Amino acid sequence: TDSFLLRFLRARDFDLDLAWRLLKNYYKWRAECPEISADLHPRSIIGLLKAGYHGVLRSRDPTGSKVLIYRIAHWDPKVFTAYDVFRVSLITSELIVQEVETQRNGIKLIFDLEGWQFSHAFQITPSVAKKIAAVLTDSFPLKVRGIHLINEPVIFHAVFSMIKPFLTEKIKERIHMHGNNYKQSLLQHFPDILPLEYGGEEFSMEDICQEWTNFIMKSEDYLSSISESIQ
Amino acid sequence: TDSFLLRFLRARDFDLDLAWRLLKNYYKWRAECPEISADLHPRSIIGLLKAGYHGVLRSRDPTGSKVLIYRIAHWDPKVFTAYDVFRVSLITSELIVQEVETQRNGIKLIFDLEGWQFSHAFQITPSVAKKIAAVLTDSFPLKVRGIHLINEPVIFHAVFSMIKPFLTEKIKERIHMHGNNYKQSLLQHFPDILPLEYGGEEFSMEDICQEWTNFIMKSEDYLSSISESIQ
Amino acid sequence: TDSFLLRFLRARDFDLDLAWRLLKNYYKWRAECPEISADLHPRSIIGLLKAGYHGVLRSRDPTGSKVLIYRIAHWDPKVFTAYDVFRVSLITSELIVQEVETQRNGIKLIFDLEGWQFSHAFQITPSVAKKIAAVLTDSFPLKVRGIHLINEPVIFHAVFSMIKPFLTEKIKERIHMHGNNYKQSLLQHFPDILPLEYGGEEFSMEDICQEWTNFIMKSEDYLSSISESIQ
Amino acid sequence: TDSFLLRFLRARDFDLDLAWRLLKNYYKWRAECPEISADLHPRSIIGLLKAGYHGVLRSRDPTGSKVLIYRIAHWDPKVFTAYDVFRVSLITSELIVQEVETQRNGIKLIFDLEGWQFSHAFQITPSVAKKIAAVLTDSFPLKVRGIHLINEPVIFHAVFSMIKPFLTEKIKERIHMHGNNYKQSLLQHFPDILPLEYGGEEFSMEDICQEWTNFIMKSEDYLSSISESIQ
Ligand SMILES: [Cl-]
Ligand SMILES: [Cl-]
Ligand SMILES: [Cl-]
Ligand SMILES: [Cl-]
Ligand SMILES: [Cl-]
Ligand SMILES: [Cl-]
Ligand SMILES: [Cl-]
Ligand SMILES: [Cl-]
Repeated sequence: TDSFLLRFLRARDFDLDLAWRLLKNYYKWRAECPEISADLHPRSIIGLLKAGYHGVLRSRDPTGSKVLIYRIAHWDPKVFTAYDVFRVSLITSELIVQEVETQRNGIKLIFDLEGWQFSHAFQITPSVAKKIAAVLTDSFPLKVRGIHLINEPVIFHAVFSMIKPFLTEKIKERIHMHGNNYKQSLLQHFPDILPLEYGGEEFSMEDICQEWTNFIMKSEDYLSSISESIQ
Repeated sequence: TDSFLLRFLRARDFDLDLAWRLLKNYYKWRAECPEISADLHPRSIIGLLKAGYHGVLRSRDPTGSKVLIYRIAHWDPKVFTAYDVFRVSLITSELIVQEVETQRNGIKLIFDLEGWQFSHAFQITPSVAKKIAAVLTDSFPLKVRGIHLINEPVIFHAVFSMIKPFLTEKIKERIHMHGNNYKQSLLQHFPDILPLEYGGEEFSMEDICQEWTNFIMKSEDYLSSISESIQ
Repeated sequence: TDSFLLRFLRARDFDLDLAWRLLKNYYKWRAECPEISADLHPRSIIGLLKAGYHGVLRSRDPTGSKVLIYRIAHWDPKVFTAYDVFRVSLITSELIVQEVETQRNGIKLIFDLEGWQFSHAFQITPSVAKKIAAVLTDSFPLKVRGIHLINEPVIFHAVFSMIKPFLTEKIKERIHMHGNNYKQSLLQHFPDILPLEYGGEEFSMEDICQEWTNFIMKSEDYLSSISESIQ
Repeated sequence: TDSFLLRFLRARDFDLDLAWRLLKNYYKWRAECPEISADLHPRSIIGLLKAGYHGVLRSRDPTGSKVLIYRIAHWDPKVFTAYDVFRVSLITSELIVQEVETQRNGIKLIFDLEGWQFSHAFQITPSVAKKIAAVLTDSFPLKVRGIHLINEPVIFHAVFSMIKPFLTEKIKERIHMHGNNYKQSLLQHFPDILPLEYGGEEFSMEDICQEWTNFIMKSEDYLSSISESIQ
């Protein structure tokens, strides 16, 4: 059985110095005021999962990366805060990091920003923005190998401009903005695995979201134990 | 009743150091040779108001910013100087800064540059250009949250290139150039509130200009007292 | 009519440098993370007032100081947080600072710590503790001329030890601990003005608390305007 | 299942640097000449346990701290050395550190120094004294939240004066000396949980000692494995 350290080693190519620094930040990144709680039980965000906000593709990309999909239109900012939504990503991340192949080949993100509103942007404070940059760079044992933004409205770059200065050069050149005509370019990066809504052949986003919702609910006891092991 | 200092505090998030520096510049920015007078009575620029050069939307943008509209085609450079036109903005600014919600949520500018001529550019000397940059950055207690240029002719960037080096990074990334196809992108930033000429639903620019002209004329006694309180 | 600056000048013996620094801290002390809101309306803490937690003596001490009394036993930590309780002191402070004689002769505090529990101490985090020290020293335009602790249980000094290192030498030598046998020594500091419960002759704490509760409720519109003038 | 590192992280509020330094000292503190062995089997100190020298309260204090009681009168210095007695505390400590709530809320100590003799003091050499200070400060993953000395004879401070210079400021202000009249003040710190001998209501020290003796004997195999894992 793997140590807790092994996922941090694999995240930094078995460089013990870098893995150690990542481990340090992993334990303190939440503590940055205002803090986000260590609670990882799905009960407070099950509405988000049911709304079809988020899902994970069952198949990997050509490099073996786990592929995550987020749909901002299914996040109601009146009901769920940025911290609720961030907690969903933390829950997903703690689950997929258990896979060794994900530890080795990292992850890729697809953000459908269609329906992004100013109400969404209101949630993204400078404190939240730098927390976003933290988990994307050096505060969580997952290698972000690519970030793909699709259907981005012009009003979004104000939010991105808040996040950008806290991003490393490595992650910045891994961010792709495809616009409303995303299908061809997105298909190039992710052949055979995309859902129907994004140019895929077989599965729909609804099934993908429901499947991941079930997996999260099913893993609620592991999530509770992880929450216990970081406080 | 608010002190005179409160609008400067709100302009700099109640940082007394920064508010103090802003207050210092507010009193000396006009004095930069060649100086612009402290006269704020509308009698010398009523022709500009009647020509429909400028107006303020009655409703705020999604973030609560006051929205100002300028139309360069309605400025006759043969009749009014750059100082006359600048005085119009000063008059408007001293009026809208009285609103606490504007003090908190700042302003956004829409410049219809359709009909911009070389005769307009002739008025924009280096001295005028840096005065423009001064009030936009750190010489007036109003937070410029966005500048939107529409219908910009290619000959305009020479003027913008004069202004740019005196602009901070903050204000530079808040400037948007939409070109002649501005409607969709402008509507994204300003839903429900734009006039008919710019994709809106109800009000026309003429009514908006006339309404603001009336408010300025109505406020002529307050404007005189402000002019007295800065000299 | 006095400026807003005058209360800060009187707080620092008309030293403009010191008054200015106090004014700076007055605007930023709440902002220290985690922040306490600027809300000063009594609606959220009326239960505390009705419980008889706090009251102000109608007569001043021999040096002209306003005298405040707090009773920790009437604070239910299950119902009200430390921030609720702190807000009560802020509300009282913004009201009594309006009196010029209080601006000149400062205030004195009497804390009846009888009934202090660990549940009370649980509310006093390091962040709260340093906020306490801030308003007591150089973040509010009121001169704390004396702090009198009575009926202090032995378990309280742990809390005081949290506050002490953030206290100046001036305020530390103005703190008095009288124990359970407080009457004689307390009477020396405050002749003729104490309530019946603390060795006084005429008024009871209940009447004093009810009288101050009424004054706070009566001043709810001024409190709202103050809250507006600091945000 | 928790790593071995987790108890050190919880001991230093998940500060990886501080937890690492604590882990370093945990492995080397015994090695300080003259060394104390890593033997943790109760067979060599069962006489001490049977003599009623030491026991652990079944209920926690109001802050969730585990409460330990030592009775110096039940230590015969002719039969057991300081190293034997120290080993008893090590055995107890390695057992109670397994509880997560103890890892989070630390421990508190009650030392009944009634019957302290010069024969006891003879055992406390400078080397022993600094070993005492080591485990109390930064050499064992248990947070000492309070040390309560009761019935201390005047001849004891000579011993305490040997220990004091090696103690941090944090632990020094957590040491309480109650004297022979300890009951009221001790009851304040530890309501509802004290034994009959110290003002409690239900349980006697004899039962408490016997209960902890049984738990130690019952845990003899875990104690052997721990001894194996540090050499
Ligand atoms: Cl939270
Ligand atoms: Cl845009
Ligand atoms: Cl002029
Ligand atoms: Cl060109
Ligand atoms: Cl609050
Ligand atoms: Cl005590
Ligand atoms: Cl030995
Ligand atoms: Cl003596």
